[PDB]
Amino acid sequence: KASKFSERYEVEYRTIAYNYSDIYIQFPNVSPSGEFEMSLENGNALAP
Amino acid sequence: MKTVIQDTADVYFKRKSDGKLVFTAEAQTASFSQAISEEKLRGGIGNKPLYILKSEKEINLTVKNAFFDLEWLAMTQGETIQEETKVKVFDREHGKPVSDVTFYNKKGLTYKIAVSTAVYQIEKVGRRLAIKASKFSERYEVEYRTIAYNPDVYSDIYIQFPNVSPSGEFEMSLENGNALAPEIKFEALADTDTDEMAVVIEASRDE
Amino acid sequence: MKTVIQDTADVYFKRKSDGKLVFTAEAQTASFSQAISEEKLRGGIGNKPLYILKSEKEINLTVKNAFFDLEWLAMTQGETIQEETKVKVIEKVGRRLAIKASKFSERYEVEYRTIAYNPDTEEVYSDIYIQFPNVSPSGEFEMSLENGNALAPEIKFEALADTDTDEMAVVIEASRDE
Amino acid sequence: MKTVIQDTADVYFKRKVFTAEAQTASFSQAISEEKLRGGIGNKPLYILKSEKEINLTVKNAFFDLEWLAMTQKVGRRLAIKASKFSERYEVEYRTIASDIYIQFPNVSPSGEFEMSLENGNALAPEIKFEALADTDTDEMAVVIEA
Amino acid sequence: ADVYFKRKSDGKLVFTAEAQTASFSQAISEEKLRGGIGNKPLYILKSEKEINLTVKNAFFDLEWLAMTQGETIQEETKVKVFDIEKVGRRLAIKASKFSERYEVEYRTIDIYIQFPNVSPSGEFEMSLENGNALAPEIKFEALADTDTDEMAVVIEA
Amino acid sequence: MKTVIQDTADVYFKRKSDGKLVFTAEAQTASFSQAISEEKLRGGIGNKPLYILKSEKEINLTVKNAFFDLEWLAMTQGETIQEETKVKVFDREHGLIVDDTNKVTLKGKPVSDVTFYNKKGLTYKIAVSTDGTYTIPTAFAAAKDKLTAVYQIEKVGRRLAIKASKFSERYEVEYRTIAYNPDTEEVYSDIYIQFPNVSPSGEFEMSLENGNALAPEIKFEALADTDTDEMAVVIEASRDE
Amino acid sequence: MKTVIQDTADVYFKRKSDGKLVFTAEAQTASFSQAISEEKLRGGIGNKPLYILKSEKEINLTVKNAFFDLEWLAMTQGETIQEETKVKVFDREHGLIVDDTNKVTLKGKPVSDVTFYNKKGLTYKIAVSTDGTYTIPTAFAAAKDKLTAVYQIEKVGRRLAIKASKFSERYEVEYRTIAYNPDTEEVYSDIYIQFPNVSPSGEFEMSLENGNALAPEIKFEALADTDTDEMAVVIEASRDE
Amino acid sequence: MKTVIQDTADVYFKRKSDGKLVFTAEAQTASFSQAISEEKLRGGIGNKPLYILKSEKEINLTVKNAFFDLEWLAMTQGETIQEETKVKVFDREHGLIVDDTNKVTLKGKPVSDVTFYNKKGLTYKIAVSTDGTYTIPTAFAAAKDKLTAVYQIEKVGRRLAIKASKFSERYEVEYRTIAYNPDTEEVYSDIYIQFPNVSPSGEFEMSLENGNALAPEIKFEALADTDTDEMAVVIEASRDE
Amino acid sequence: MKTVIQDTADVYFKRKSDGKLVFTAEAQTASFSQAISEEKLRGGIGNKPLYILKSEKEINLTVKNAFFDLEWLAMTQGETIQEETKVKVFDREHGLIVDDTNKVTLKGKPVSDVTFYNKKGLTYKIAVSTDGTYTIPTAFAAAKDKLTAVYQIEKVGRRLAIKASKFSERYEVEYRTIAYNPDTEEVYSDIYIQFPNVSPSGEFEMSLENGNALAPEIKFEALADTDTDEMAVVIEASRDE
Amino acid sequence: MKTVIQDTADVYFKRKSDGKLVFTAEAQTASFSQAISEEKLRGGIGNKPLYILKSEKEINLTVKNAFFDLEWLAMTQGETIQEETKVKVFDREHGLIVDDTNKVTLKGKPVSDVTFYNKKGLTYKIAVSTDGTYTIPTAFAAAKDKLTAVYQIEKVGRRLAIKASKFSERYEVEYRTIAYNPDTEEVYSDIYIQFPNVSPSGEFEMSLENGNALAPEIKFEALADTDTDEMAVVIEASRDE
Repeated sequence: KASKFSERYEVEYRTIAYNYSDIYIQFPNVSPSGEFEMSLENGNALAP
Repeated sequence: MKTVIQDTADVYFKRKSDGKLVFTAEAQTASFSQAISEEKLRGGIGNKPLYILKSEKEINLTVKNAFFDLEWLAMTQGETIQEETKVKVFDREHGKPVSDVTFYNKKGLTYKIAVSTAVYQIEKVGRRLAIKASKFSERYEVEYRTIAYNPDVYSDIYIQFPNVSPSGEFEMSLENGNALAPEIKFEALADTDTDEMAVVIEASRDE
Repeated sequence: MKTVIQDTADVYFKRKSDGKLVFTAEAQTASFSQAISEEKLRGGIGNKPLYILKSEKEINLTVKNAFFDLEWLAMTQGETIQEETKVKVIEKVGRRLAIKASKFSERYEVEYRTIAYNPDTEEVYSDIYIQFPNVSPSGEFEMSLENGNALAPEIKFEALADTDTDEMAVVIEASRDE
Repeated sequence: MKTVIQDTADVYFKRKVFTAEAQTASFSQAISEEKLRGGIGNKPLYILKSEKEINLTVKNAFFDLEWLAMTQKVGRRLAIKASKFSERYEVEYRTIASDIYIQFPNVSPSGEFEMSLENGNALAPEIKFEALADTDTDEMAVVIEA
Repeated sequence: ADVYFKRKSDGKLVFTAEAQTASFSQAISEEKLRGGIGNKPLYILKSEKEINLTVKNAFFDLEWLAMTQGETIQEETKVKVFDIEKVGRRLAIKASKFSERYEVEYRTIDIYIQFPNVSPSGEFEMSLENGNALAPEIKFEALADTDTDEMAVVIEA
Repeated sequence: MKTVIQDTADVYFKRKSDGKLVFTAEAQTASFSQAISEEKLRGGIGNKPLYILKSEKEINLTVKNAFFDLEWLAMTQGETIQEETKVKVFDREHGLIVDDTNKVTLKGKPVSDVTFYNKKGLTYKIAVSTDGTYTIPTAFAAAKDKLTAVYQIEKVGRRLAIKASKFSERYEVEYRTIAYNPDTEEVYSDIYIQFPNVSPSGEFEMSLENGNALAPEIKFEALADTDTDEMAVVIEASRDE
Repeated sequence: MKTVIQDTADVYFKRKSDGKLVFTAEAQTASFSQAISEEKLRGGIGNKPLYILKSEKEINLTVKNAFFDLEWLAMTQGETIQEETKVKVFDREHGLIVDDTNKVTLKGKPVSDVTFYNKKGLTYKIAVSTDGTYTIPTAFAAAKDKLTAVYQIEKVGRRLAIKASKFSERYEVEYRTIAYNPDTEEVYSDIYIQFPNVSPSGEFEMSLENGNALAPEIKFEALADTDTDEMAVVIEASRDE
Repeated sequence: MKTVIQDTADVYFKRKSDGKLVFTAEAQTASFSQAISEEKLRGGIGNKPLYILKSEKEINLTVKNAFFDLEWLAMTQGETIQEETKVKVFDREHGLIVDDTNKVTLKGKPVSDVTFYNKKGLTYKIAVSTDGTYTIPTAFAAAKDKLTAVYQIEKVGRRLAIKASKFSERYEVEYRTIAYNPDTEEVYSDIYIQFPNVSPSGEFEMSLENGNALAPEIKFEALADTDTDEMAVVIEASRDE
Repeated sequence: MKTVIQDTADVYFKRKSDGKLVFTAEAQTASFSQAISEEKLRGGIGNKPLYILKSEKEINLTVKNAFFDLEWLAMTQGETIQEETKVKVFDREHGLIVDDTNKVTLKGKPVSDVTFYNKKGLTYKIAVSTDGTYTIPTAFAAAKDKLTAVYQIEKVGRRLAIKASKFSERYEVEYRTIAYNPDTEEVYSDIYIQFPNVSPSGEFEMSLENGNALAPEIKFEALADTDTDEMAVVIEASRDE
Repeated sequence: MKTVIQDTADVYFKRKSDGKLVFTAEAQTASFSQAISEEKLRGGIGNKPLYILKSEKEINLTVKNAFFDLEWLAMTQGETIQEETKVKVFDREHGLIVDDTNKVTLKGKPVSDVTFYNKKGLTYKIAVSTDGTYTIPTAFAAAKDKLTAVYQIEKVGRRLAIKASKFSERYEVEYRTIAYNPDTEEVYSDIYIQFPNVSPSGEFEMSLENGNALAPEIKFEALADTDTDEMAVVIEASRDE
């Protein structure tokens, strides 16, 4: 559908110690931007 | 659950003016580029507030074929092929008067020959297409087809593009048989019935 | 018929004023592109569309050569060519040229050559020749000479329909070599 | 006619200097244009005349004080304070191929230069200075061959 | 090269480490004027003449990246962890208090580049995947000292 | 309530002498302007105004449509449309080749005269020939020379004659537009503007240029109603019906 | 120290007839201008200016909001707003199919004649029928054809009338804008501009075609105050008091 | 029938004196405007019944073409364009070097006094001598210095001037454009706009600015025909004949 | 000597009565103009005589600024600045207490707080409501809508008044700009403009748009000197001497 | 023959007083406009327009150059220019530091007065001294404070003044532009336009704006010559000839 959306989301990623205490990355309110690209290939893996 | 696609997508083009469904596709790659355009009205006072306005979405497609045929240029601007029509040609000789034969006087200068390396004309008639600056569009329909192999086949996906409007962007390089891979450009608009431009359909082999 | 065709091209240049047929040899790479313009009327209730108003059809020419030739920059800017001229280099005498603020005051013709085979038997099939109407110079030349790398001169061009036959391009699939 | 290069272009400077060996030398030209709108579409072409922009990209085999200062403990006294680009000069080229000589009358030394301080690689990226037309002969660039 | 920073507001010697790449690419924001006879070009002008600095390192420090954003380091702070609570060092992100001024000097092997009155910038970029390889990059802006009106000098020892 | 509009104005035209309701089209752009003028009387010391006034009001109406209609053009003046009638219009011929017999063949129907123009701008005139072939002196052009011709061709079609002597009748104009709420993003109301007893005024201008439409305009003069003494009415509706 | 202002001013009008302090809305622009009129006096040889009787110092007002409101036009012309007024307005119906019996049904409630148009164009006025089904002439169109209906229906809403009389109400305009200190980056002062004894003149103008900068324009005129003789006044208000 | 048009229009001019139907040109922009005036009779307690009266309808013509034509200049100043005349025109000689003897020569052939401008900038007047070379004082400029010289040279070309003599003769103008079908887009009907009597009017504005064409503008004024008493004629017809 | 200028020029102001040197500042625009008028046709066979009257030659000044200065508008309208003067202003508040109590307790200043507002389309007018920290205003229920409030605030600061007080101050204006040699890219000369015996005008136009700079604008007129009969002087010199 | 131009012509001026020639330099934009008066003849039954009558042509001039100097600034004000004259100009001094002895040293040559401004904005007036040491008041400034000074200085240069009475002289104007071939784009011809017996008019306007040149424009007025009844001639060349 064309737009017709106002739903919010939350994201949370993480990494590890390349400085005992890993960098846990919390995120506040995240609004989708509407940029989804999934290109087909001719012998490569499909990643959304 | 889990699918991976590593094969080209087959397409079928049907003309919505005479019922001509053509181009059973054996392609090599496909394109799906899309974009969205929006506008916003500014506020006042201090830190300007926000007011929403109209927004639009755009979809762009490009089909690359293994083979090359004159129809790939004909369908961009709908014009009948002038098959068995007279042509005007002149090519080197490393038809004398029908070619306006020119002389080569070596070095870098030369002069003309009275019409009674040179240039001669072939006469094979054959197919001919003359491009004119008077053409708008021809109604078509686009439906994709891609089989998803299960990393465990898992599904067969067909992408339909109803209400597609032609938009021609063409570049050519045609000299000898190495690789051409013709490129096409095609635009779509919203449907008048269901207001849809593209759909993704998953399936299964156990049905 | 259905075949793949792409290689180096042979392109002539025909001047309208005099019988000039320069560049009767091979070129490094010759190709051209086509892009049509968009247009929309819009209006009425809200911003609904009413008409399309089809628009122009542009053609751009790309030509490259494996080497540098004096005539290419002689015809990108149509300046008069002089010989046996004393100039400061010490002093040397020879072919002289210069670029002024008003030049390329000429029109030319463009033709293409092709020798292609069938995609299965790999024997010559036809010579699809591309003919062009009167073309106008578009001088955007880029050169890069550092140390024995390459020359690859580049010349742009512009063209459109002719006065009476009003054709902006000619494509012909003929010369069946059988 | 048939030409080939197996050398490196040489650049000469004469203040209105630099008789040495360079590393890279290139330049580009671009002219803007607008399309005249004719009756019923566009039949009358009339490619309009506009600016003939010429830009230079020159870099020597090494980085020195004066080559960088061209754009604008005591030790060597060089610094940048304000507009100091103007220094009347002349550019002459030398490229045997018949030897190809290129000159740019009425140079206006300018510059928007880049640099980098890395863990290696090279130095002195390039010099990008501009030129203008002459008052008398209205010449901006000349190509000389012999 | 080796870079070290000093604060004019308070006496401290920090940032003393080995960097990977450094650049102070500038911008002139030039505009080209017109002398009209066949619209010939004449007397291009420049307006800004402003310099932007770049510096990067292959390590991450809690004190690092705290100059681009305005917030002090908080330690022994109670935070929520989703798998509980954890007590220790922490950092927040804000968009105010752009008032600190630093000093920039690069140890190049000897060319000394003195950069007085450098203004901090909040622009930073990263390119990392899962599992490490952060390598932060720091961007800085330079301003004239306004005493002798020097924003960029080049000195060789 | 503070409301924002987002659309054009619908135009309805009605003529007072009959019950016709032509031009129910959606139009493209509508606008109207109002100005106030008055005069006062002077007096004695200081040239202070005497505060005796003569005030009058007038309102101008402007509309714009993206389309063209013949009756829309005829709306301005007090004249009717004339149906299919024989008329005379000019025509041109291009790409004419003269044979070795200094003659040219014509594929048209000249009624008055045929004149030939050459590449050098020379002009030649000759009467219409029954057989369609014309004699050209060799001085004007030699054999195998390109030529062009211009003549007049009779045509049949509906006719309009703009007159500077006839003007009458009275009209009434109504407006319609949608109003958008700034919070719920929905049409809260709709606004109509009425101009009873509006006199048509002749100020017509259309531009025929290369590209883009013509957008013809018509101006109007509004007079107060003889009964209610009104020229305009502004009514705000609501979605409570 | 000095300051620079980039923000607009909150606009207030208070009626002078009664204690009506209203229009507490935010606009998108505001301005006022001051000009003088010179008459001079011819002198002679060419040094004409000798003595000038300069007078009539006047100040104009301008303000344009980013919202439309039926309340923000009554100051232009002295009148009230009539609510729940039964008014007749036009309407258009589309997609009206005709059966084989050449009849068309209507879902609306017409109060006058109904005009039907065929594919190309034709006027068919018919008196209102209570059944809602109207016969269609054979010459009008054939069966299985789409038609359109236009007629008039009553409506209820807030109606306001405009005349040329009763222009006596006076107002008081007060501005409010914030001043930014040039070298500390916070607010410094609040600037208020007041125009006592301002007379609203009528220069109404609007162009309703889309949502592109509606800007309802209201123009005012300042006049002499009785007991103070001060046309305008500006106030500097620092934030430290 | 209801259509949408956009195009240019070929415009023809035919002098009333002779049969000069020349200028079958392809212009760039053409337009015409019409306006009317009212001389109504209003008053106070008497004279109120105004008895509506119509007069003063004028036709204006605007023709814009993207090309330049000398006979278009001859169009509105009625005057025969004499060819092969002798006219002296100014010219500048640039890049002159001075020898040690301080005697410079000129490539051109001056007919008036020669003026040399140096780097500093001074004005010097000298006579014309048959030797082809001229001296220069040392104080004016030192040896081996560049000089600029300016002088007039007699040249041959066509001549036309503007005198204190107005226009001449009336002309026949006519427009010709096309119409596009709404849903089956194609050239539907040619539109012919005729004028029975028009007169030239002198209003010229050419800004010969580099990078753009001068785009000449010519304004015509129409008038009533003695027999038919017509302002303009509008022709439209489809292509089924 | 030939040169080009591309930048601004500082403005120097001095008073004739006393010796202040106010406004040694900079701006973005500072222009001055000469006005010439008259000239007649005086025809006869359409010929043109001398076409002059040779009088007037007025000089007008126009100076803007990049900052807002109270002394600047005080200077163009010479008056007295009232330091530490009480004034009245309006204010608003948005949200203090839940409205399901019919109890509102406004805070900050209680002087002349009246005329509350409804939240959709009405006027929640409390009429007079002045009371000591009142917490019981009833009016209408309006349970839980927004609240809304309008205040009147007394504050102190600078005060300026505008009136016809017959300004008669005389001034001196000096300019200073930098030239540029079109050959060596250096400032060749410094140009100064002298405007002795200049008086201020009464033109004051400014606007408060959404986002911009104020750029205040006042005009000055230069009168001929009583001794030298000069009003505009151009002086420039190079920095080589 | 059929051609257009897209280039700005060059300008040449000749003083008609005795022999002088002026402004042989390139310009950026040139223009000229031709206009005539308009009347109309009326009569007959029905007030039909029976004839068109208009005369008294007048032609204006316009030229724009991308360069500025006083030599052509004296074009509108024809007078001699005096060189090397003693004038008084202002000076701005910054970076003044006061020692611990509460005294400030001066660098410069003041002529009339020295004024001090503190950092906060307050202004101090002190008498002009010879040594350059000034005892600043303690309240105005203390030890180790940044000060600034402004004082008039003397300079020698070329000055130009505007007299109260006006003065103008007849001049000659010449244009020079080249035409382009219709199809092969060669320079077909050159175009020159001569305006004998013309005089300038005073409407100068220089905008001292930032970021770009002011591009001075000079306004001239054409006049009919009394010798052979002509005042505007345009000449085209022939590159073949």
